[PDB]
Amino acid sequence: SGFRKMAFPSGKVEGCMVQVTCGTTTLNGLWLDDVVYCPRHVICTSEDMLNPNYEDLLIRKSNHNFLVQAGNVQLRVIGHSMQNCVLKLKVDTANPKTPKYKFVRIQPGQTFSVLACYNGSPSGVYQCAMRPNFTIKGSFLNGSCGSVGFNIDYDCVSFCYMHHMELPTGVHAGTDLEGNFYGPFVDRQTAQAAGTDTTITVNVLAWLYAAVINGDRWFLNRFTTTLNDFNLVAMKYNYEPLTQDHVDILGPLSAQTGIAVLDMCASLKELLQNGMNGRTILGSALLEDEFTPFDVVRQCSGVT
Amino acid sequence: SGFRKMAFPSGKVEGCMVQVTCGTTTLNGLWLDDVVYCPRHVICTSEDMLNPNYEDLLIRKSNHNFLVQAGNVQLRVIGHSMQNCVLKLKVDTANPKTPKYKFVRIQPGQTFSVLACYNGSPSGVYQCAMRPNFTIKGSFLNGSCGSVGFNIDYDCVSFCYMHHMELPTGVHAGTDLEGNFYGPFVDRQTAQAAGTDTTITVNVLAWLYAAVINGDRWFLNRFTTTLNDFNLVAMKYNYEPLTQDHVDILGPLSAQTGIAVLDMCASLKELLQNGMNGRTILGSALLEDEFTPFDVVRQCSGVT
Ligand SMILES: *CC(=O)N[C@H](C)c1cccc(Cl)c1
Ligand SMILES: *CC(=O)N[C@H](C)c1cccc(Cl)c1
Repeated sequence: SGFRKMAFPSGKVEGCMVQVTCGTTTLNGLWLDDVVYCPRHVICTSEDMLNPNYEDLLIRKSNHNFLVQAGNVQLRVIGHSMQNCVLKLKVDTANPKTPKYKFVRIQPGQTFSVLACYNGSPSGVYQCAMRPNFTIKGSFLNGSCGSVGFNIDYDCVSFCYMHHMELPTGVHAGTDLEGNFYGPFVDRQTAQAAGTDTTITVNVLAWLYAAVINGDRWFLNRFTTTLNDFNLVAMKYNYEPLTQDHVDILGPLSAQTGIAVLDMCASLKELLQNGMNGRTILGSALLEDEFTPFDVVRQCSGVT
Repeated sequence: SGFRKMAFPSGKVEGCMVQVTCGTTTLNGLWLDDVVYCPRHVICTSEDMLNPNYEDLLIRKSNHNFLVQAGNVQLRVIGHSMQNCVLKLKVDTANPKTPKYKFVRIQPGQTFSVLACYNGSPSGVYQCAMRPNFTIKGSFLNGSCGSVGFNIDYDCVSFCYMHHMELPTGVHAGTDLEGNFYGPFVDRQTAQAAGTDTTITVNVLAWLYAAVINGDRWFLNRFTTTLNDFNLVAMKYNYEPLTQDHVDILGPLSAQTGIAVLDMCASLKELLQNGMNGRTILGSALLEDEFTPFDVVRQCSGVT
């Protein structure tokens, strides 16, 4: 029992983190097999960041200009290519600690673990959600760029996020591992507003089922609702519209707890219309939306 | 920028987790050098748990009764001793992945990272505080026993917690790595209430300095207070009394932010007397007490 904002064990990813220096810019790279993946802005000076031509900037760079250090041993670069907003640096050595891995583009509302790094050294791990507006609310200082997000299915690490920049608003933007930004963002130090962020409705309901399983039930009410009725409320409170797909995905928690999905929606409806009344749910004074239905099942069954 | 409940990278500890089976009981062990540390209740049947004689129960057990498996390779046991509430199993092989490590007893209000394991397999990592009443609010299912808490200073892993049991209230109790329970708890399935838990005042103030650094300042007020005056409020709201030792430890955040400690206390005083007014601080709708002053400095400077 107990429910915690739980990250994946970060070992398999620690063994991949390297330092990439080009000119005077250092940031983090991901060494998998004989390739080091890093943000392409490693090639720029903070001056270039205002409107960089990455084609033109990269032409000035050779394999030998890219200094790749795993701990206290240098990797020899035999190839460099730009893919969207990442550089791939071919090294002559396959990383001996390469885990089973995939590159996956996550959907908004999905969660993943971030291993924050500085100079290719891990400092910490935390669990995130891809916001509906394709930002993440991370903890990322200067030199944190190239830090990756991931999920782990038994032995396989699915890389889903590489950290690129911090918006003026204090939120974080980055790419999948094929260098494609999540959201409308570009690797340039410019005006870039994120859209309206919504709350991830299916995650809040998931987290409400985690509460009931873990003893917190004060918010279970006598009421039910309809998808339609509940979505009028979700609209009013800038919550994602709930679909049958969201209902289907909540079935296991519905079945385990015996509380119909639309009954738990009715619970969420009253919580949104009436607030918490100074109470807490799983030690939170607001509605948590950064646990998926898969995250609640995993943590409420003990999957390693 | 951004502030997150951040765990230590768990790799160094993953490489230590083994499975320990005695009779039909499986739980997690910690393999460091040629010793596997685990909870002594591995030797019991859930029947024994009601009033176990561990001296008597352990006499019936031989080195060969302790089955120790690191992944898919068995460790040969050449010695067994009981120390307080842990067994130490001498194995014939030193763990090749033994990190630099110390055993440390933490003080209440200190934080650490927990690597939750099932059958010696890591499932997740999260950041905890030792509650003033020496409980922790973890996420620990059946078979989670032997899961360890830790801090990491560069390369050195300080082991501070081994998970033993879940109280009837849903909170968690365990030992240091010399097998001494934190709190008045015994490894027996009995009535055991925890004391009054308090809120860790110095941690809340620490977290308020993390807010100001990270942009959230709406709670800075025109007022100051005295240790004495503030402690009358702390009493009323079941907060730890604040000492000069707590003030000294907050100096770096006071200096970095230019906000005197007693001014931030005055901030906390009004927050306690007047609540949040439906607002949030670093995405929390209550006062967080599970970041230390050392935790705020580390995450607000980028220490790996
Ligand atoms: C990680 C980071 O923020 N790197 C530099 C400072 C940066 C600024 C603007 C845009 C981009 Cl992609 C990167
Ligand atoms: C981890 C755990 O809870 N193990 C068993 C179930 C247990 C019950 C009561 C007391 C103790 Cl020490 C352990």
